[PDB]
Amino acid sequence: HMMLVLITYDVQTSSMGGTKRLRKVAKACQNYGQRVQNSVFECIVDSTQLTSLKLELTSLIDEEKDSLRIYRLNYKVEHIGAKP
Amino acid sequence: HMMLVLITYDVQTSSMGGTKRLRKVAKACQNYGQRVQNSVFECIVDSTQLTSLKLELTSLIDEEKDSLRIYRLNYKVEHIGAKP
Repeated sequence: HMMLVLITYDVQTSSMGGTKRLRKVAKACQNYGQRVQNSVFECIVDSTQLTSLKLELTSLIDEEKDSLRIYRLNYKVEHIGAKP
Repeated sequence: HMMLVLITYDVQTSSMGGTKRLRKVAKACQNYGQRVQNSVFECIVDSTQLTSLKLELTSLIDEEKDSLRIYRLNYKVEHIGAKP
């Protein structure tokens, strides 16, 4: 019952506050997984971990300016361009 | 044989060139699907369309500065925060 979960975080980093929110979101997601691009994370989590992480993420983002999408994927992925 | 495909584009928009590359990538992906966040796209494509789109995307990005990931998902997704 472990799941691959993809988290995509849309935040304006032109501001120092949006910069800090990304750093906080990255730190939260990296407890459960990997930062694969600047604001994209791949976490392998069970249901309890996903509930905990979603709750934490909800407290970290600006729900009026940012958005976060969570994709639930026993799971193909291609990478083109620079390695991060 | 239609597939849901998620495309995540990592580009520095602080520069006008990176700004333009995002606009070009968005226009390419929007021929096959939807811009769901600033640099995230959901496209429903067959194999031929995916080959064409991947080839086009390869010509549009800066392969030394940007990165693009392509996730192949008969396919759950949650959205938190602002609606784009």
